[PDB]
Amino acid sequence: TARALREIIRTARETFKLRKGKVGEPGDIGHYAALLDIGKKYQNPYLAMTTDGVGTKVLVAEAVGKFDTIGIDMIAMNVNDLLCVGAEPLALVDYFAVKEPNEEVFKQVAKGLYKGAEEAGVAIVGGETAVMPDLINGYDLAGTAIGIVEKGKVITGERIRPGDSVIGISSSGIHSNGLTLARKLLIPKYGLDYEYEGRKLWEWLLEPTRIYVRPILELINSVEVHGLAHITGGGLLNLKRLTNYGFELEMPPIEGIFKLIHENGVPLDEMFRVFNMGVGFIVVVPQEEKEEALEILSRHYKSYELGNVTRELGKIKVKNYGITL
Amino acid sequence: TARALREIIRTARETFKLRKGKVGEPGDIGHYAALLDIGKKYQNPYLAMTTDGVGTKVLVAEAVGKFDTIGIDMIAMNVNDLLCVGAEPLALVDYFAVKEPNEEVFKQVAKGLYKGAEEAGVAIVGGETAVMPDLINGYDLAGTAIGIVEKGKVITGERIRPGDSVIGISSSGIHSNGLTLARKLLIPKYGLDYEYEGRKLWEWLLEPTRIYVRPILELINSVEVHGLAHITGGGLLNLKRLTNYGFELEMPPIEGIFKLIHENGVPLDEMFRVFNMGVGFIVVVPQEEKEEALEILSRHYKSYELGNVTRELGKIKVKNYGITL
Repeated sequence: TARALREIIRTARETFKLRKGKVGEPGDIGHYAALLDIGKKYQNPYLAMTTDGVGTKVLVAEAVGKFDTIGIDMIAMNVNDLLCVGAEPLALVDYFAVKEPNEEVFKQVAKGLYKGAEEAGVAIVGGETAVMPDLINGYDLAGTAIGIVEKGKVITGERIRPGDSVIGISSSGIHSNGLTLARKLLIPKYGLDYEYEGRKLWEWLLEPTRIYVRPILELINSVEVHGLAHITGGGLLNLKRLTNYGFELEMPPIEGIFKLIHENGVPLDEMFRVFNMGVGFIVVVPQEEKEEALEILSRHYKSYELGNVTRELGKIKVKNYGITL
Repeated sequence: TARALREIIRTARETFKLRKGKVGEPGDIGHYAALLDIGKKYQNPYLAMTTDGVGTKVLVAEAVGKFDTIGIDMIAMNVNDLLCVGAEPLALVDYFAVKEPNEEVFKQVAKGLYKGAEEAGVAIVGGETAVMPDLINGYDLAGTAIGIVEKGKVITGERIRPGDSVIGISSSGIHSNGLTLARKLLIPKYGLDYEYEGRKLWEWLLEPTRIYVRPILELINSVEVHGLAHITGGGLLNLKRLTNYGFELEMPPIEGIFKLIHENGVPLDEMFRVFNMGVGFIVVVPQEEKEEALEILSRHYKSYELGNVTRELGKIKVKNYGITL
């Protein structure tokens, strides 16, 4: 157990230098709890806290025997959520509930934790490993991330108004939602090795979740932002968390694993409420800032002018697919 | 799933008044992340973060169908850990991984979460519920607690010196560690209804973990404290996390569930490395403060003068049981 944990512990320590000299630097003293130096850079700060797991994507990792990217998924889900209040991610703790202390599994998990932490700019400051074979049939990974945002700079969605521009940033793929549906629909029929548009089914299902920290932090530092939505459970329904105004959108072509799922009988109205459908993060900006917002985001990832916020209330119209959510 | 989650969300919203006006008050704005007001009460603050779970105690809860105390266990484990750096607990998020969105189970879990939050003085500000029947055989409950400690007031263990007094605070019972051993040893032999000293075996195994926030916060604000150890996994071995110095201890009588376990053949040296054996929390203070520390702690719970820190580096001698760990 401790021997398996050594790989995670040593990797976590290597991420401390990501917050060296910055807000959130780990104190690295004492025991039982991690310490983060809040500092005085932020005059009147709010602390932002999120909690997110990977989901049954970890069952795909276990099936194929490739565990070196689920740490990226866990970190991505948490830090991408933190962005949605306008916070800069600082640090993360992991909850790792496992059926056995398999040292090879833990070593691989640590590799992805390090890569995800590097990309998100966060230190992994502690966590808990619970070996519970009676309770866990596999390797469950979740976490809690902490960020910081100035009072007065919190982005809630309250400033969203009709006419605002809606911009989508491409996902890397399926990310970490809808895997239960995808696993049940596709794996018995096709097999994990099935080749679809140049990639095996398991590669489509295990593609690591994209991390949006760098584009979004650059965006909020450069333009006024009215809303930020990480596209997770519920798909486009997450936009309704930001505002009661409506949306009229043109969504990107249905491609990759989403096309295969649709071709296996899942209707589009359901797909847009389950899968990210190619858009992993959506920003809402005053229409005056649309061009500059799209240019900042496009420097990092393929991004899309999706549409507008509408005076019509509550509805999400995906116009090029004839769908209303 | 939304029906079942409503039970916990409603209860968590009711805990917000526990931090109303105090440091750590939650903000009623935003989504995706919880927001905590750090305030001006602290001049140079460290943010303290812990992650801890209930363990397979939740399998006893599921066996008997009584879930309204495992939330106390989860909150207690986290806030008791936070105390060990000298931090005042502020807020908590829960990670709830379940085999199904059972509304009666969630309703019961919420009751214990509320009771634990009230006893610990923390707000429950968010969390994740993950419905994953292929991965979770039961209802797994864990969480992360956040607290605050002034930079100069961190209790590190660095100040522990030979001659320091070692004081134990009684546990409420088995707490949340050693349940795998207790379940495997006792349940098939005796049955959950087996009556021992007036309590059924499941009542012994499910007894909620004690919360030490009140005595420890009073202690640190009154006397010089050199070390604080919540007795969790590893039992007395947790004392070795605080210092390289040794310990000479007299442990309390073996009673209750620990006596039944001992009489079923578990050796005492193993027992002191697995179970809390009646001592849930240990403090280390200068010898001159021993009587004051005992008086403060004894206002709240039965407490023990256990012994002294020794120059015998790295050893824990339990001399009244002839044991060295």
